[PDB]
Amino acid sequence: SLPACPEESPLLVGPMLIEFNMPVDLELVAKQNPNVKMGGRYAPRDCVSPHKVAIIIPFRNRQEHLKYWLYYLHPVLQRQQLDYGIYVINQAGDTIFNRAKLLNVGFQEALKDYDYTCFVFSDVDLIPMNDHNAYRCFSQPRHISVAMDKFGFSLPYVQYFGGVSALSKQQFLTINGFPNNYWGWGGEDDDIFNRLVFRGMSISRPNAVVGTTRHIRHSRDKKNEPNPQRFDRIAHTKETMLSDGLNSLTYQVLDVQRYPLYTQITVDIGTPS
Ligand SMILES: CC(=O)N[C@H]1[C@H](O[C@H]2[C@H](O)[C@H](O)[C@@H](O[C@@H]3[C@H](O)[C@H](O)O[C@H](CO)[C@H]3O)O[C@@H]2CO)O[C@H](CO)[C@@H](O)[C@@H]1O
Ligand SMILES: NCCCCCCOP(=O)(O)OP(=O)(O)OC[C@H]1O[C@@H](n2ccc(=O)[nH]c2=O)[C@H](O)[C@@H]1O
Ligand SMILES: [Mn+2]
Repeated sequence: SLPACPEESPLLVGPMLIEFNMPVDLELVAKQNPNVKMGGRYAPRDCVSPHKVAIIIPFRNRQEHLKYWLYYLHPVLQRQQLDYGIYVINQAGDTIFNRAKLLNVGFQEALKDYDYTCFVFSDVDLIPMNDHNAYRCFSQPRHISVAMDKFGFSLPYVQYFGGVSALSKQQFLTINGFPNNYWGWGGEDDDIFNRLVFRGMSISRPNAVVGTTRHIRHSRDKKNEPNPQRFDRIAHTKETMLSDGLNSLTYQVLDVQRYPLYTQITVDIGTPS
């Protein structure tokens, strides 16, 4: 009986003030967001959203950043009238980090909860400054964090696709998901850009003002050192994407926690093979 939500949300306020100098209390955030259900799930009560979005955050030892992320994003996602869920994919252990593999885990596991048809992949330390920057999918892969303060409010290079992006379920499946072998920092986002291009797609982006994004300044994490093989790997994406991705993925979930503001999947994704 509920009608469809309007194509563009009438609730948006646009430019917002973002700051990271204050403490955040998630119990309070939960109180400020009474309509967000257990596990960090929300859908509008007055209309049906065509956007069924699973937001996937690759993660390890970034609780402080995550608190700010939840504090700022939950209000924004609800104003965008999305039927969404938050998933923090926590890498078990203390061996070399694997951002893209965790993102694949997020895609596969979120699908076990609900019929999501859109996936937003977001680093934990990126906060949008304008709610007109849609956290949902488009006819083409969508690059969301286009004008980050750390890059001088512009793209670092025109083919940059890192930070925050959204791929529909079909777009993601079409590229066999993300690569599983980019251990350590760098290149996996360039590999993903290549995958999309090699499958006939092009990147969709909001304008630079609407796409303004803040990065929470932080120091280098241990166990995610720049991958020396990254330059060689992105040069062979066309060939490697055929057999490295969703169709070559295995992992072992160790724990699933449903917190009020998000679902945390702690997973063992192993080490290089
Ligand atoms: C493959 C890779 O590392 N991609 C990351 C991307 O890398 C940029 C880098 O930020 C900068 O734009 C430039 O850096 C040169 C590169 O490291 C080369 O090998 O050595 C010279 C020595 O002077 C560097 O200046 O080009 C890289 C390749 O496009 O940066 C983005 C944003 O941080 C990462 O998301 C991406 O993974
Ligand atoms: N001068 C200090 C510059 C710090 C350089 C470190 C590289 O920074 P960035 O390119 O922002 O990458 P990053 O934030 O370390 O990694 C991207 C994303 O991986 C996740 N991530 C990475 C490493 C880690 O230990 N834990 C974690 O959760 C997190 O969602 C993060 O936002
Ligand atoms: Mn960062």
